[PDB]
Amino acid sequence: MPAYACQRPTPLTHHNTGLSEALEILAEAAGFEGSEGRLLTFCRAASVLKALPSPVTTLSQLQGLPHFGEHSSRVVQELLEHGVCEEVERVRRSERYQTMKLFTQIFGVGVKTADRWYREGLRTLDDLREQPQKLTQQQKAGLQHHQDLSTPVLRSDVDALQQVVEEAVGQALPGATVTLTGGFRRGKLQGHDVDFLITHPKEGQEAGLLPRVMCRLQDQGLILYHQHAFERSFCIFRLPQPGSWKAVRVDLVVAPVSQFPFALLGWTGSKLFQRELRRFSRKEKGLWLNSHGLFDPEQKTFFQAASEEDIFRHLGLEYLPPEQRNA
DNA sequence: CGGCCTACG
DNA sequence: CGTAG
DNA sequence: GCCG
Ligand SMILES: [Mg+2]
Ligand SMILES: [Mg+2]
Ligand code: NA
Repeated sequence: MPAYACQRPTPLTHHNTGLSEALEILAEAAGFEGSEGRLLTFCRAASVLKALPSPVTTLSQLQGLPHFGEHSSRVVQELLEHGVCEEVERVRRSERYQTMKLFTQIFGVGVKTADRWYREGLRTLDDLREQPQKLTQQQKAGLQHHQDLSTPVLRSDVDALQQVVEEAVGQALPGATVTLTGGFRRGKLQGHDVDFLITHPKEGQEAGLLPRVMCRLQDQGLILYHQHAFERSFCIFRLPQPGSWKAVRVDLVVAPVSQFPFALLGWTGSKLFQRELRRFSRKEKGLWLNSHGLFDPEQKTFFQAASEEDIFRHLGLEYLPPEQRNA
């Protein structure tokens, strides 16, 4: 078992679902308390279990696995012995965890805002609605649409959304392309948001594209909310349903074709996979990775990539297709 | 012990 | 501060 | 919380 998630395939479904989930509760809880280090360790330990070829049945099978120390091993031990881990259940039950989870789910509310509200005594969505002067316009939209946004989107819905985006993009810039990214590109059959990456084969033609796309989608009556030069747009779209519609979170991202492989890689995730990949790049290879490029700080040069395959090769990693990036 | 991804709106 | 993966 |  290699130490970094980007060094091993991680499929979407696996053989340690219950164990990985429990560890992820503790990771999430650590994030709500601002302990990013503990969040990372619990996420990494959970991800290691996702990468295993069969179920963990005995505590000895954790020996030599990276990211399993005293704490994570105890959680697994308790689950193997009793079917439940008391620490995990205490977190699940807790008013702090439940409220921080509820508040951070809201589009426009992060951990810092949620925590402040929690400290002020606020506990429910209706608590927030009663004091609307305290809310940003983004948070107001997040709160209005919370119920719809809490329901996952199906792949058939995504395909319908992609067609409407493609029509707008085609008018905004003929020849521009739209690529589905995020969890759906990793093979997810449903998910809580839809991500699209837009480019054009002629370098430079994409400049100024996103406002033109947004204006056109707005004119079509499809945009329930958006933030407004820019290159990422975090939207709430109107998605058709039988006899009605629902609100769906859609992200639109533009990249020049020279950067497309990097943007595709970054936006395809998973979140942990990409953090791990960037950590690997810098710490093991001395190269700096982001969604625009890969920089050698010694030679002061950027690696030209024509594909995700190029990027894995330049980092000395075996290629993983998107459906094995579910770290 | 230091480090934990790296951006844009 | 929020957002993204 | 764990790695190196
Ligand atoms: Mg997504
Ligand atoms: Mg998204
Ligand atoms: Na949020």
